[PDB]
Amino acid sequence: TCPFYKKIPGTGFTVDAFQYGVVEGCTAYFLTHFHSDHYAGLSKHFTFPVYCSEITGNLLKNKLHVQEQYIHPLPLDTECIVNGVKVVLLDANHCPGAVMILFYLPNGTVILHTGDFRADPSMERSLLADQKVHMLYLDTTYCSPEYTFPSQQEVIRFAINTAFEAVTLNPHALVVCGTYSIGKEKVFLAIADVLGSKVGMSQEKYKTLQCLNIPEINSLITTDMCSSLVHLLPMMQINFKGLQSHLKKCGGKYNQILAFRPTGWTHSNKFTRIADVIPQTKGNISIYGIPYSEHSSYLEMKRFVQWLKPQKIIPTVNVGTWKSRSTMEKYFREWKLEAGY
Ligand code: NI
Repeated sequence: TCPFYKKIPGTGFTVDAFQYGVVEGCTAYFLTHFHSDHYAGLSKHFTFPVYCSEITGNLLKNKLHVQEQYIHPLPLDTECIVNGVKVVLLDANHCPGAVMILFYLPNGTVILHTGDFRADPSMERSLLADQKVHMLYLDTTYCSPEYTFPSQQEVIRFAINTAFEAVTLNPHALVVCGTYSIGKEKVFLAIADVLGSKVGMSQEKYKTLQCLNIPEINSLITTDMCSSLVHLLPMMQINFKGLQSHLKKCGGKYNQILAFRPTGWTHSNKFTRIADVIPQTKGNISIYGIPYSEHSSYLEMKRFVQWLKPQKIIPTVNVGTWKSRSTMEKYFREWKLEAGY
């Protein structure tokens, strides 16, 4: 049974609610982004209208085989009427194709559902600027002040400089980057660009990337592993055993691996600056954990909400424990008292 925080009151709509069977009263199912926790339940047999971004709709059709007649893609930043209700999709600054959804209820209530997002000051000059929001359904993944991490730009600077130094010292080193979902593509694309290489990967991952509308992508990626000095592997293979095994397969072309694991936050963020990050090393293999986040830091989240001044907040993440829920509610009240809304 569908939980309350996936329902939009006053509508026939649900958000990210595909694992509950047929939802009573639901006339349109929205999907914010193509991550498995959110699409869980969709397949080629789904027969209700799905509303999403163009990029999400490419992935639904090609990766999950959802039939075309049930996929309803909407442009961003454009007022659309769905089953008699005005909606807008906004870029979420998450993974490719990820959206926030603004709903203009028939009774005058306005609701913003963030999906998963990385709040940014640029959102303060979207179509959000123009009107009041009564209810915010908020991605609270990192809703506690211990959650700090650098900008995506600083993390990419570190990765580029690290890779370029290593391969210039040793032209026989291979770079490997871990992946398990869409998102974080800048990591491997920026490293391949500095090295003058295409990124090599499996057929299944190439197929996923070809759905994402990235400009000039055919210039940047390939399935011919032999031609590439940046390879993508499943995240689970990014360990000393899995990398050793991969290096065997490269036919003596390489004698060193430098590997990257983009994570979210890890506790080593509470002590170590990005500039100071060091790898784990065993012989001719080194692995860097880099804190590349596609969710809001605590401070980014707080700035967004204090700017928006919603009347009520409904968290969508960390909702299963009383301790988490009480922590989040305490920070929402601090923010409201400090800003005066
Ligand atoms: Ni996500």
